Amino acid sequence: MKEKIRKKILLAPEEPGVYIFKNKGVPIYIGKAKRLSNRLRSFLNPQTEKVFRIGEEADELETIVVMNEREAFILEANLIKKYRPKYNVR
Ligand SMILES: [Mn+2]
Ligand SMILES: [Mn+2]
Ligand SMILES: [Mn+2]
Ligand SMILES: [Mn+2]
Ligand SMILES: [Mn+2]
Repeated sequence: MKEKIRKKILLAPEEPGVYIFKNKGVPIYIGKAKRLSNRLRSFLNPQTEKVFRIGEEADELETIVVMNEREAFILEANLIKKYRPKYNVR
């Protein structure tokens, strides 16, 4: 994993949000979290081959802090429909 992505993961807040891994400007995986810190730190010790691939292929990580868990649910669904990222199921 790129050093800049590891740093961004370790700085993420204990707040609800949506996250987007990208390569060359294109989303490759979109997810949501009750706490961005907890879900993003799980990418550091990969429990599945899919989690390993997402963290190695990415050259960028974007995070979006939201108002609450209801906003996280609908924003994540809308962005998956818009971008159809390679590692999200269809
Ligand atoms: Mn590494
Ligand atoms: Mn999801
Ligand atoms: Mn496996
Ligand atoms: Mn980055
Ligand atoms: Mn960007």
